Amino acid sequence: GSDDGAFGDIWAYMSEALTGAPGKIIACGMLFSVAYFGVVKPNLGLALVSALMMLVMANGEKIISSFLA
Amino acid sequence: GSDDGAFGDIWAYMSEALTGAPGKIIACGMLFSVAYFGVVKPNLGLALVSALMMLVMANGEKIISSFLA
Amino acid sequence: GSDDGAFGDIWAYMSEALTGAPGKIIACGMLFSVAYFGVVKPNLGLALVSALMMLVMANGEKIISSFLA
Amino acid sequence: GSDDGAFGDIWAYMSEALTGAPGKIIACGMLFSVAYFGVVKPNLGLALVSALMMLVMANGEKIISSFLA
Amino acid sequence: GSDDGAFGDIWAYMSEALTGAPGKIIACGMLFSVAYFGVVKPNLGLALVSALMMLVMANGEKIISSFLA
Amino acid sequence: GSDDGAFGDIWAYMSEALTGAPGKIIACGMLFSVAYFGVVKPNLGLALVSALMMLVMANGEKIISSFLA
Amino acid sequence: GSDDGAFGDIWAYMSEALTGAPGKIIACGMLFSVAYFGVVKPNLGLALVSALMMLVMANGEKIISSFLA
Amino acid sequence: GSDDGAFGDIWAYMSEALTGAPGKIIACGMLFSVAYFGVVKPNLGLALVSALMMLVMANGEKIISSFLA
Amino acid sequence: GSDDGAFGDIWAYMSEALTGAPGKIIACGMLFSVAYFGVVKPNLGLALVSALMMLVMANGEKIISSFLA
Amino acid sequence: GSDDGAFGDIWAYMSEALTGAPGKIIACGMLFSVAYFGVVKPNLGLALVSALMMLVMANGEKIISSFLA
Amino acid sequence: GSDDGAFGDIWAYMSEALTGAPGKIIACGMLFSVAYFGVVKPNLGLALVSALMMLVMANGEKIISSFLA
Amino acid sequence: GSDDGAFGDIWAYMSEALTGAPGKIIACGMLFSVAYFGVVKPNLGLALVSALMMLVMANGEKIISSFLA
Amino acid sequence: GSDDGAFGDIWAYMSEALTGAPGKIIACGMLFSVAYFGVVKPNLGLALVSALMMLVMANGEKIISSFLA
Amino acid sequence: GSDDGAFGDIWAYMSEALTGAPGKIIACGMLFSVAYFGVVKPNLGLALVSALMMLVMANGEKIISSFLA
Amino acid sequence: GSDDGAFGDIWAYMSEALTGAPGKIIACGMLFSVAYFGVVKPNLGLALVSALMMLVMANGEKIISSFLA
Amino acid sequence: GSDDGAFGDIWAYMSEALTGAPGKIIACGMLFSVAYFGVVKPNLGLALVSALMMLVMANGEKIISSFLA
Amino acid sequence: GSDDGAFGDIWAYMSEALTGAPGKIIACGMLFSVAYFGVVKPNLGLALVSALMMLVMANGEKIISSFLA
Amino acid sequence: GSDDGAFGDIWAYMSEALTGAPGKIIACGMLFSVAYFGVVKPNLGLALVSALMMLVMANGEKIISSFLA
Amino acid sequence: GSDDGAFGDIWAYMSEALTGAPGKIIACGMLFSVAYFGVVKPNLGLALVSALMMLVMANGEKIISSFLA
Amino acid sequence: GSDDGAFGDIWAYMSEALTGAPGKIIACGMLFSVAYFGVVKPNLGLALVSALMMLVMANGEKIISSFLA
Ligand SMILES: CCCCCCCCCCCCCCCC(=O)OC[C@H](COP(=O)(O)OC[C@@H](O)CO)OC(=O)CCCCCCCCCCCCCCC
Ligand SMILES: CCCCCCCCCCCCCCCC(=O)OC[C@H](COP(=O)(O)OC[C@@H](O)CO)OC(=O)CCCCCCCCCCCCCCC
Ligand SMILES: CCCCCCCCCCCCCCCC(=O)OC[C@H](COP(=O)(O)OC[C@@H](O)CO)OC(=O)CCCCCCCCCCCCCCC
Ligand SMILES: CCCCCCCCCCCCCCCC(=O)OC[C@H](COP(=O)(O)OC[C@@H](O)CO)OC(=O)CCCCCCCCCCCCCCC
Ligand SMILES: CCCCCCCCCCCCCCCC(=O)OC[C@H](COP(=O)(O)OC[C@@H](O)CO)OC(=O)CCCCCCCCCCCCCCC
Ligand SMILES: CCCCCCCCCCCCCCCC(=O)OC[C@H](COP(=O)(O)OC[C@@H](O)CO)OC(=O)CCCCCCCCCCCCCCC
Ligand SMILES: CCCCCCCCCCCCCCCC(=O)OC[C@H](COP(=O)(O)OC[C@@H](O)CO)OC(=O)CCCCCCCCCCCCCCC
Ligand SMILES: CCCCCCCCCCCCCCCC(=O)OC[C@H](COP(=O)(O)OC[C@@H](O)CO)OC(=O)CCCCCCCCCCCCCCC
Ligand SMILES: CCCCCCCCCCCCCCCC(=O)OC[C@H](COP(=O)(O)OC[C@@H](O)CO)OC(=O)CCCCCCCCCCCCCCC
Ligand SMILES: CCCCCCCCCCCCCCCC(=O)OC[C@H](COP(=O)(O)OC[C@@H](O)CO)OC(=O)CCCCCCCCCCCCCCC
Ligand SMILES: CCCCCCCCCCCCCCCC(=O)OC[C@H](COP(=O)(O)OC[C@@H](O)CO)OC(=O)CCCCCCCCCCCCCCC
Ligand SMILES: CCCCCCCCCCCCCCCC(=O)OC[C@H](COP(=O)(O)OC[C@@H](O)CO)OC(=O)CCCCCCCCCCCCCCC
Ligand SMILES: CCCCCCCCCCCCCCCC(=O)OC[C@H](COP(=O)(O)OC[C@@H](O)CO)OC(=O)CCCCCCCCCCCCCCC
Repeated sequence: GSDDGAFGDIWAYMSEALTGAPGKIIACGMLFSVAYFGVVKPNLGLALVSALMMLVMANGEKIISSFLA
Repeated sequence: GSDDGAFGDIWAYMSEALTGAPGKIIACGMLFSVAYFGVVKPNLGLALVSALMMLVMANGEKIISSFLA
Repeated sequence: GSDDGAFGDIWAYMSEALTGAPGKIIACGMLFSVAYFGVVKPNLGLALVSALMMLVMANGEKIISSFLA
Repeated sequence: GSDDGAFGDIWAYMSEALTGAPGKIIACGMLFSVAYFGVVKPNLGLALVSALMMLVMANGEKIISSFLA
Repeated sequence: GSDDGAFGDIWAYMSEALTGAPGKIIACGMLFSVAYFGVVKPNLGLALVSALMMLVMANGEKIISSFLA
Repeated sequence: GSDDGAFGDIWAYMSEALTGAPGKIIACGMLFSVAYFGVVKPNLGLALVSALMMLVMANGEKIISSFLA
Repeated sequence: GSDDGAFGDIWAYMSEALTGAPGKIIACGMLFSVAYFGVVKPNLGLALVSALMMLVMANGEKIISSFLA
Repeated sequence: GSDDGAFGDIWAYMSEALTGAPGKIIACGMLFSVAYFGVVKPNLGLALVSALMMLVMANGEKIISSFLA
Repeated sequence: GSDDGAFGDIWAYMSEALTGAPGKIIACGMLFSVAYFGVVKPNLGLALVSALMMLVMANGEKIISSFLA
Repeated sequence: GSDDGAFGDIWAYMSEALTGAPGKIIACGMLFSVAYFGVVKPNLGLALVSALMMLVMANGEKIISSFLA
Repeated sequence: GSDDGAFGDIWAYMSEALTGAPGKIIACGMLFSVAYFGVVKPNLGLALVSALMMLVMANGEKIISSFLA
Repeated sequence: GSDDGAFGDIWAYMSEALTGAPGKIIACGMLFSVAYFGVVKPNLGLALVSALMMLVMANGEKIISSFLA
Repeated sequence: GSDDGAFGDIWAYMSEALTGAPGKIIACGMLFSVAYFGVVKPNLGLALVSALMMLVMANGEKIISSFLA
Repeated sequence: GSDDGAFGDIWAYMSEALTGAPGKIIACGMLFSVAYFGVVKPNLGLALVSALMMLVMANGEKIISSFLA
Repeated sequence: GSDDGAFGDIWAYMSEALTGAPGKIIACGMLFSVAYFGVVKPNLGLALVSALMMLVMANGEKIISSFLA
Repeated sequence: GSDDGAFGDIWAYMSEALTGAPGKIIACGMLFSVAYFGVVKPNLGLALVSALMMLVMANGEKIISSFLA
Repeated sequence: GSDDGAFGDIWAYMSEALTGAPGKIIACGMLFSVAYFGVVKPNLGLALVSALMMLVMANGEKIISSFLA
Repeated sequence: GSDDGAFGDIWAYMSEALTGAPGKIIACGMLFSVAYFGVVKPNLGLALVSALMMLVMANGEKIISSFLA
Repeated sequence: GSDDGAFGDIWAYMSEALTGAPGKIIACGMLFSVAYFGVVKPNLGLALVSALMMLVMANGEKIISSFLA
Repeated sequence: GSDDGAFGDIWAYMSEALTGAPGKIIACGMLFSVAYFGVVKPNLGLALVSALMMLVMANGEKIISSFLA
């Protein structure tokens, strides 16, 4: 596909925000949820799953660009 | 079918935008939704389904052209 | 029925446009809707239903000609 | 009733046009409407109802002739 | 009443035309309207009502003769 | 009530058509709807309700004659 | 009130037709509507309401005579 | 009831299409839905219910003919 | 039933696609789901159920043809 | 069945991804889960079951192709 | 209240039909629903509730007469 | 207020009919609706609400007379 | 304002009829409507609103006299 | 109550069908469900409950007749 | 009860399929489940319970016929 | 509060029916539910809770009168 | 409380049925459940609890009458 | 605010009826609902919530007067 | 703005009635609605929202005067 | 209690089946379980407990009749 056009700026902002401030805010919310739900039932596997989801988010732009040429 | 005509330009723009900037914006929205809904209930299967839907989108033009000759 | 007459050209244009540029535009809109509504609730069954509807559209001329002789 | 008279030609043209070019144009419009309204809410039952209405149209001449002798 | 007189021929022509060519033309117009209005909102009940009205038309002469002796 | 009169033929045709060709067409439409809506949500209770409604239709003439003497 | 007079015959015909051929035709139309609208949404309560309305029609003459002495 | 009349052809086409091409298309859609919904939650009971509904469809003509004489 | 008609091509495409590319895609999705849900709770019985459902899909055309003659 | 068609590319990508990068990611997640759940309750049988599931995944394409011709 | 009047016959028919043929039909429908919904989830408590509702129906006339003098 | 006047007879008839034949007919319709809607979803609370509404109807004359002196 | 004059008698009759026979007839109609609409959807809140409206009607003369001196 | 009337035939058919072909079909569906749900979790108590429900169905006519005189 | 009627063929097919191919498929699924769940926890009592359930299935037709005359 | 007024009779009937026939019917339904749900899972604590709820019902009038003066 | 009224017959039937045929049926179901669940895990304490629950049922009328005066 | 005026009587009646006969009727309905919904699922917490709501109702006049001076 | 003028008296009356008798009547209606809708679904949050709305009403004059100088 | 009524036949069948064929089947299942569980851990006390439970079953009718008069 083409990264430019009328919607090039919107796509660019979304791609940078995936690993930018909004993505970091979502990751921090994930860490907060993992810590909070571990008060009654301590489960560190959710931390591993959250780290995997951050890894997926960091590669979201590459995945989208590879699927949508 | 015929790709040209009075509506040839509209169809061409839609076909390029399917894998272009609007399609990439929709894919980024999918990734954002997957990350956000994983804050409380981490589910990486939704990431696989989203990747499958991006794969479907990348082949949307071929599917439409094959069905509608 | 008879394919010719005073309205033969209008019917011919409609039949070609069913699988032509307007039909392809409608199919692309279907794919866009499937991708967009899958952002919050990923549902790939709607993709199958859309493909079935494109298959119905590709056979619309034959169906109309068979019903209306 | 009698198929001939001063209005025999008008009735003949209407009867042939029911399954002719105008009837086929209306059927194609039905298919276009079914495809278009299925973009947001895919509903293939409307396709079945449209096919039933084409079947009714194909038998319109027989029905009218049977009711009006 | 009496079927003959100065207006016997006019009444005779009207009675035959009720189920004749003009009545059949009106019935065909009813079928065309049912098909056309079903493009956007498919409603096969209007077909049943139209068939009932053709049935009423086929019995119009008997009804008029029974009411007006 | 009286089954004859100016409207005796219309009532007779309606009574025979209740269990005749139009009634059978409506019953077949009921079966088609039951089969179609069972694609996504299989529900065989609707088949029982449809059979009950066909049973009601088969007794419609008797019910109308008993209520309207 | 008085059942006779200049309009005695019209009132008599209306009273007999309430439970006669026209009333039976209206009841058959009610049954047809109940069957038809039950194709997509099977609802047998409408059958009960229709039977109640036929019961009201069968007692229409008595009600009118009691209210209008 | 009577299988013939003005609507004899429509009823005949509906009866053959119940077990014909449209009925087979609906059955194939049922199988596709059963396979698709079994991706996340494998449930082979829905296959049995679908087979029962195909069995009901195969006997739809007999049921309608028995109920509506 | 009859495999041909106005909807013969749609039924043919559906029957081939049941064991064709779309059916294989659904089967691959089943395998992916079995593998993914086995990360936390390894259950190889779901693999057996998925294989049984693929076996059912491979025989879907025969089942539909036997039920709907 | 046929490996080609409008959905040939999607099926091809799914088949390669079953033993490709996504399949390897799922297998690595299986190994991570086996290691993590063995911290408190060391169970090496889950490792054997995970290896069996990887063996099933490696043969998923052959199984799907054999079941769906 | 008074059981007679212009609406005495309608009320009488309704009161007898509460425990008559229509009431028995509704009770049989209740039993059919209890049996059908017990295929997947056998629940005999619904049978007890249905029997209680039949008991309420059998006393409906007395309740209505006591409340409405 | 005053119970007499030009509209004294109409008000008297309405007051007696509230607990008379029309009120009893409405109560019987309430019982029929409660029984019918309990076929699929047995709910005896609606019976209690209906009994409360009959109790309200039995006291309607007193309430109206107290509010409107 | 002044209660007397050329229109003093009309205003007096209207004021007495607000809580007199016509007002009571309207209140009875309100109760009948509440009972009737509660057959299918039992809603006793409408009874409370109707009682409030009767309370408003009982104070209509005082309100009108206070606003219009 | 009375077994005859306008709805006598419908009630008769329902009563015979309770223990007739439809009742036997529902019982066979119960047995099929008991066998199917016993594949993973063998529970023969559901067979006893199903037999009890068939016993209830066999006595449904007597129960309805006793409750509704 | 009566084995014939409009639903005689459906009941006949269900009765033969109880001990026919679908019943044998369910029994084979039972044996597969018994073998599979015995990999980790060998329990041959489940085999006895499965054999008892096959014995119940073989007598399902007799039980249903005895309960529902 | 005041026990009298336009709604004094309705409140009186409700207060007596709380410990009267309807309250006793609800208590008997509670006992029936306790007995029925104890067939599979015998739990006599529900009997104690039901007795406590009957005790609450017996004191409902006093509680309502104390709260609402 | 009062044992009579509009709901006196319903309460009477419920009270007799508590220790009558339905109560005995529930007790027999309790004994059947005790015997069945004792096949794998023989527990005669459940028999004692069931006997206690039958004793509670036999005194249900007295308990309800004492609590609800 | 001011308690008097054109609407002083309506407000006075509403304030007394909040803790008067209508308020007591609503409280009795609350108790009836608590008792009825406790037949299947005994929950005495709803009784506490209902008592709290009666306490709120008893203080409704004071709350309204304090908020609206 | 200016509080005086031709419409000064109307505005003054509206401002006093906001917290006067009509405002108190509306607040009492709010409390009645909260109590009534809590019969089936007890929800004390609606009481808090109603109290907040009374607080808003008490400050309506100040808000309007501040916005409209 | 009373052994007769609407549920007299169901209770009679249950009472005879307690010591009839179903009771004997349950007893045989008890003996089979005792024999099977004695393969690894021979325990003849379970045989004594099973015999005691058969003795309880043989007296179930007398116990139920004595408790429920
Ligand atoms: C150029 C490409 C080929 C055409 C593709 C599209 C064809 C249009 C059908 C899809 C639109 C569906 C959604 C519409 C959205 C919509 O709301 O439409 C509104 C518009 C008005 O229809 P009705 O009068 O049914 O509507 C009443 C209200 O709904 C008004 O909104 O519908 C139509 O005009 C479409 C039906 C025309 C179909 C009949 C055409 C054949 C008749 C003429 C034959 C020639 C006469 C020659 C005389 C010389
Ligand atoms: C030929 C086969 C036998 C007829 C089968 C079908 C009968 C039609 C009933 C089913 C249609 C239901 C769904 C309709 C769908 C629908 O929307 O219909 C619309 C149409 C208009 O009805 P309304 O005026 O109630 O509608 C107002 C709006 O709803 C307009 O849409 O309804 C009718 O005409 C049906 C009622 C006729 C029933 C009364 C017939 C008896 C009166 C005439 C007696 C003879 C007079 C003789 C004078 C000489
Ligand atoms: C191209 C490949 C071959 C097609 C493969 C897939 C076929 C689709 C079935 C699987 C989808 C299941 C999951 C869907 C997910 C889903 O939620 O679907 C929603 C959509 C709407 O169905 P309903 O109206 O039952 O849904 C009501 C609500 O559930 C809306 O969500 O379902 C369908 O359209 C599928 C049924 C079509 C099956 C009937 C088709 C035959 C009728 C047309 C025959 C031709 C008419 C010709 C007229 C000219
Ligand atoms: C790019 C890498 C290759 C893809 C790898 C992953 C494939 C996805 C399967 C694993 C996900 C399993 C766990 C999901 C977690 C999950 O909860 O999923 C939820 C989502 C919704 O499924 P249902 O509608 O069954 O769910 C209803 C509720 O459960 C909603 O949560 O499931 C799917 O969409 C997966 C099934 C798609 C499988 C069918 C795909 C083939 C149909 C489309 C064929 C093409 C149509 C073309 C039209 C033009
Ligand atoms: C950053 C370090 C490298 C990652 C290390 C850890 C990887 C995580 C595995 C260990 C966690 C095990 C204990 C978890 C504790 C736990 O309870 O987890 C719960 C969570 C939800 O899983 P299920 O849906 O099976 O759970 C249903 C219920 O159990 C919910 O609790 O499990 C997972 O998400 C782990 C499986 C992901 C494994 C599949 C990953 C590959 C799919 C995505 C591939 C990319 C898609 C790209 C799309 C663009
Ligand atoms: C032919 C064989 C004998 C019939 C056997 C089956 C009878 C049907 C009962 C079992 C279905 C249960 C599962 C349904 C599945 C289901 O969801 O049904 C939906 C359908 C609609 O019912 P509701 O309006 O309660 O439903 C509202 C929503 O739930 C819509 O889904 O239910 C009924 O129609 C069944 C109740 C009819 C029972 C009353 C019949 C007596 C009234 C008519 C008497 C004659 C009137 C004559 C007028 C002239
Ligand atoms: C004979 C038995 C005793 C009567 C029992 C029933 C009374 C009717 C109330 C229940 C019907 C409710 C459901 C209706 C269904 C319905 O849709 O009705 C429609 C009809 C029209 O009312 P609206 O003009 O409010 O309706 C506008 C649109 O909704 C049209 O549909 O409503 C009325 O006429 C009922 C109100 C009359 C109530 C006022 C009567 C007192 C005024 C006359 C006093 C005497 C004047 C004497 C002048 C000389
Ligand atoms: C072709 C082979 C012979 C059929 C074998 C299998 C029969 C099916 C029973 C086993 C499935 C059990 C596991 C299902 C898994 C499951 O979840 O099913 C879901 C589906 C929906 O049932 P419900 O409405 O009880 O479900 C509500 C929710 O649970 C939805 O999931 O259940 C049925 O349809 C089965 C009951 C049909 C049994 C009644 C059939 C007789 C009624 C029709 C008689 C003819 C009417 C003719 C009208 C013209
Ligand atoms: C290809 C090789 C041959 C197949 C070998 C394996 C067969 C599967 C049995 C072993 C799995 C046992 C462990 C499963 C692990 C497991 O948890 O399974 C879960 C899955 C769902 O079963 P239920 O609905 O009982 O489960 C409810 C919950 O337990 C969900 O987990 O069980 C089945 O689907 C197996 C039963 C199918 C057996 C009936 C098959 C016959 C019905 C279809 C006949 C054809 C219909 C045709 C319609 C056109
Ligand atoms: C004929 C023999 C004597 C009756 C014996 C059995 C009585 C029924 C109680 C046992 C069933 C328990 C297991 C049910 C299984 C079950 O799930 O039931 C479901 C059904 C619905 O109750 P809910 O609305 O609490 O349920 C909401 C959801 O749980 C729906 O499932 O429960 C009832 O109807 C039983 C409560 C009625 C008890 C109150 C009756 C008194 C009110 C009527 C008084 C007369 C009003 C007259 C108006 C004119
Ligand atoms: C005759 C025996 C004494 C009555 C005993 C039973 C009383 C009813 C309470 C128990 C039913 C609970 C389960 C219901 C099951 C149920 O779903 O009910 C549905 C029905 C509708 O209530 P809602 O509007 O809250 O429901 C909205 C949706 O839930 C609709 O389903 O609820 C009521 O009508 C009960 C509340 C009435 C309580 C307020 C009565 C006082 C207001 C009237 C005062 C007199 C006005 C006089 C004006 C002139
Ligand atoms: C008549 C003899 C004197 C009563 C003796 C027995 C008292 C009951 C306590 C023992 C039962 C324990 C085993 C139960 C077995 C059991 O499973 O119970 C289930 C039932 C439901 O409780 P939960 O909501 O905690 O249960 C949630 C799930 O566990 C449902 O099973 O528990 C209760 O209702 C008992 C608690 C009531 C205790 C609070 C009562 C005081 C509140 C009401 C005060 C009056 C309000 C008046 C409003 C107007
Ligand atoms: C009269 C004796 C003193 C009261 C004692 C009991 C107080 C109630 C608390 C215990 C019940 C706990 C178990 C309940 C069982 C239960 O399931 O309750 C259900 C009910 C609904 O609560 P939710 O909306 O959280 O529930 C949503 C779903 O769970 C519905 O079931 O809970 C409440 O209403 C209790 C919370 C009220 C607590 C807040 C009260 C303060 C707000 C009002 C302040 C005044 C407003 C004035 C406006 C003018």
